[PDB]
Amino acid sequence: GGSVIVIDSKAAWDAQLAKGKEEHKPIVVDFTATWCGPCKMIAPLFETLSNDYAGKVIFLKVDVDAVAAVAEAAGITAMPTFHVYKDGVKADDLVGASQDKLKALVAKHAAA
Repeated sequence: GGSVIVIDSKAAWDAQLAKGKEEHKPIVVDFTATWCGPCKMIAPLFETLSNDYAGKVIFLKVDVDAVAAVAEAAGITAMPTFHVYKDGVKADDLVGASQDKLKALVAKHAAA
């Protein structure tokens, strides 16, 4: 929902990472699963933040069931896991469903 872009393939993943690098905009990614309780608790905030920061931060969703190869390359072991990507590469991460920590992560990387 919101301004979150759902990733459906490795090809789409690569293309979004490439666009964030060209646009010089940070990317925040939610690695998630619909069987995971904490994922369901935090997804509304991820969506709201995607609206609030639309234009400053790009928001992607990777369902680990839908794109296991992208989940594997990201080294995920618990969910939700949030990654920040800048200039094509992982810059930061945050594991778990803390609302304050997710807000702080987006603000940190949106201030540039």
